[PDB]
Amino acid sequence: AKLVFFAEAAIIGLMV
Amino acid sequence: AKLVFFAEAAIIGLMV
Amino acid sequence: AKLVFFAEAAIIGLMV
Amino acid sequence: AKLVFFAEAAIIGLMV
Amino acid sequence: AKLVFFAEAAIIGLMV
Amino acid sequence: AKLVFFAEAAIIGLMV
Repeated sequence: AKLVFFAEAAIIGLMV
Repeated sequence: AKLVFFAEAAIIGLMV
Repeated sequence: AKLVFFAEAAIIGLMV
Repeated sequence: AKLVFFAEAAIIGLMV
Repeated sequence: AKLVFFAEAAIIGLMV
Repeated sequence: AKLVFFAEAAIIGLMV
């Protein structure tokens, strides 16, 4: 899957 | 701060 | 270069 | 925000 | 799991 | 080499 990163603090990597 | 990473999928980076 | 990430687990970041 | 990573060493993650 | 990152170029994140 | 990440914004990954 592709990994998409967000900064929300924490970093969240979510997948496709 | 340092980022500590975990995978559970979601990747989560938490700050120290 | 840009880093493109995938998860297969191993996370793999490839350079563009 | 979304996070974009670059490599040129050291990695840099920039927020969008 | 903990995620451990390596630069080998590519970035490889390996898990515990 | 191992990669360590820091956050202070922007993320920096430094090689060991």
